[PDB]
Amino acid sequence: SKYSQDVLQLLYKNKPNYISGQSIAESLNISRTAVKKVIDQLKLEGCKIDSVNHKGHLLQQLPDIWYQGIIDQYTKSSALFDFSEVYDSIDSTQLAAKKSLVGNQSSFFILSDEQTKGRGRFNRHWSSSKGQGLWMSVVLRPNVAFSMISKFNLFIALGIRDAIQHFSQDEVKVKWPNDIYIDNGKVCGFLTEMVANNDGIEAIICGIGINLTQQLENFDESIRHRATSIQLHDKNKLDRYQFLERLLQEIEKRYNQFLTLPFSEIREEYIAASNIWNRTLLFTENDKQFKGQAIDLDYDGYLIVRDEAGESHRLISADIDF
Amino acid sequence: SKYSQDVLQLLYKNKPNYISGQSIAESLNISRTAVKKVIDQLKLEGCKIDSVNHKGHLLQQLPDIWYQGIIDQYTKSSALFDFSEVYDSIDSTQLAAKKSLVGNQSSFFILSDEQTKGRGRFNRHWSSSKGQGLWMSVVLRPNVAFSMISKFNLFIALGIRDAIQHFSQDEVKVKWPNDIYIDNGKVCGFLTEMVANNDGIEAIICGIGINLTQQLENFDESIRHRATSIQLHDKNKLDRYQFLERLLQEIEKRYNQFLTLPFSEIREEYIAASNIWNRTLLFTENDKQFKGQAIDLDYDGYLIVRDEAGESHRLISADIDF
Ligand SMILES: CC1(C)O[C@@H]2[C@H](O1)[C@@H](Cn1cc(CCCCC[C@@H]3SC[C@@H]4NC(=O)N[C@@H]43)nn1)O[C@H]2n1cnc2c(N)ncnc21
Ligand SMILES: CC1(C)O[C@@H]2[C@H](O1)[C@@H](Cn1cc(CCCCC[C@@H]3SC[C@@H]4NC(=O)N[C@@H]43)nn1)O[C@H]2n1cnc2c(N)ncnc21
Repeated sequence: SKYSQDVLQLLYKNKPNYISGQSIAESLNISRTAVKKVIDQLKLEGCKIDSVNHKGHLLQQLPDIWYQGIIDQYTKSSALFDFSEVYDSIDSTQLAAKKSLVGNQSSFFILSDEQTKGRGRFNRHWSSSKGQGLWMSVVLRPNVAFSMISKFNLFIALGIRDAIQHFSQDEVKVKWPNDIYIDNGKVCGFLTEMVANNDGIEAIICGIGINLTQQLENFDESIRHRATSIQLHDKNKLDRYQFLERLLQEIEKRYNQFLTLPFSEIREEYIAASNIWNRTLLFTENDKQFKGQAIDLDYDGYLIVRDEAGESHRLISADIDF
Repeated sequence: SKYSQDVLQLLYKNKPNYISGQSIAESLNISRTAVKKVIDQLKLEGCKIDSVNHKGHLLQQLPDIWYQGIIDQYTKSSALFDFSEVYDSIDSTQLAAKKSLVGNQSSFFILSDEQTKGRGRFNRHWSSSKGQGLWMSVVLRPNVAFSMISKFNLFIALGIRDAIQHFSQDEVKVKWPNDIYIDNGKVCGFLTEMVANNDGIEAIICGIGINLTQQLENFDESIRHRATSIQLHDKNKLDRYQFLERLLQEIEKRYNQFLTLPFSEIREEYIAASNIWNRTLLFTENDKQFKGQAIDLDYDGYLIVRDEAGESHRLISADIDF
């Protein structure tokens, strides 16, 4: 109902204590019996709320659905982010962010449980299953020249990798410049875009898709052999909210480093986290394709590639298959 | 009415011949007497339409108002532009374009007779009086790296300058990298922004404001001594549509050169059109300000400045006062 979110928010705010129907009823100035029905509704949706006579209700576990009410709590207590928008289903969080950023200087993120028209790089299809991953776009407002986009994209990589890492028992790796892998599985794709002019960046929009809970069974058959979810490498249930909390924390951390450090400072780390070394890489550039090795990431984020013909290239970007 | 535009369009399409009320009435399948009223309306709005018994109506001269109906004709017959949007008044054509470009690959422009929140560079106020200038934003779709924005901005300068030139008896000059002057008067401001990522440009949005018909009397008093309209340097009435036609033609011309030439090819021309030479220039950069001379524009669009302290700078952009 009109108050589902408000109740949820109250439940979350009051953890680890119980609050009474009465008490919520007074908060929202609605009837006790309306609260009982809104709670029955949340339980039905898959909220695990323990209800005890006299004591009240304790939110124990949220389902794999994003609730604005709860996310409102993450923006309230955050320094970086002014607000968020949360959807059950949308064409793409990236389109939404590009639209919402116009005309303001807010920093915000957009979450949606599903995307019907999720796109990655080169307008390639990104699979966004209802309930199974974090499909998000982050808009930030770094006061910097437009050529700093590349640098943004390297720092953020490590933010995302650290967040996924905390939750997988297996080894998590960055595939420069835009993917996160767990062994052979792509567990995350991200894409950093900007609105900018000669004088600087108007906004960074970083779209980030991370598979949380798919079983291989759930991945379209063409991608199954190279995809993975965070769940498939975690012994415990993966809690999307718990993960979202770590992710925002690392995004913020790397954003501050982005703002205050040159790339050289994280280069080694980025290196030791990358999974593109000692192996043949396939490169696409328009029509052409060629094989190559990654020799090094220079102090400026460019990949140094020695191609199959023996020639060296220094690239700011590429699409690499393995 | 519902059909104002349709009638206007028909009037325009049929020039230099007359068409009858009857004939329009059949085109739109509406009544003759409705046509007579829609025509009376257009006349009232300031359309100069000659009406002769038996013969019909001839559109002779449009007022200083943009009509979608007529602009629809400019996009129909154009190779570059998929559509346009036309408004009487809007916050900013630039905000509108940034919003309309999301989710498609259309090329289009937006015209509005007035802007209530017109912005230039650094979010500085741009004065957009109803009826007095061309306030436009152009969205194009060049398939190129994001660093090519600067180059875009130089080519387009010359497009705009050539279009204004054709109409002023006086000498029209580019003030690198974003202004067009007639002697001491800023006659146009433009601003080239982009949506882009590491892989390239998603869209160029070029906002372009050109003063057409202000008398000095009409300019807010702070800018009066350094502003000007195209009218104030044209012996003939300045026809906004006639000008819009030249402007689109030159935008297209320079866009094709942008796509196919390096900067070196237009450099000399850009040079001989620039008005920043042999004079002291004031530069702002964040907090700092300093004086300097423009020595040269290198083959890559960067300004070579020797500052007042004798030091050389190579800049991709700057804000210069005189
Ligand atoms: C043949 C292969 C290897 O299989 C596909 C495809 O090639 C490749 C195409 N591509 C371009 C990019 C760049 C990163 C995109 C970020 C998406 C986020 S979601 C929130 C935000 N909203 C939005 O619209 N976009 C962002 N990544 N992938 O990915 C694989 N692929 C597609 N879906 C998935 C998936 N769910 N999991 C793993 N791999 C996938
Ligand atoms: C003190 C001084 C010198 O007086 C002001 C101010 O400093 C300076 C501030 N600025 C930043 C930029 C960059 C170019 C802007 C392009 C506008 C187009 S309109 C269609 C599109 N929609 C949109 O929102 N923007 C674009 N130019 N000027 O301009 C002067 N100024 C303001 N208005 C005018 C004017 N009408 N005519 C001449 N000078 C003006």
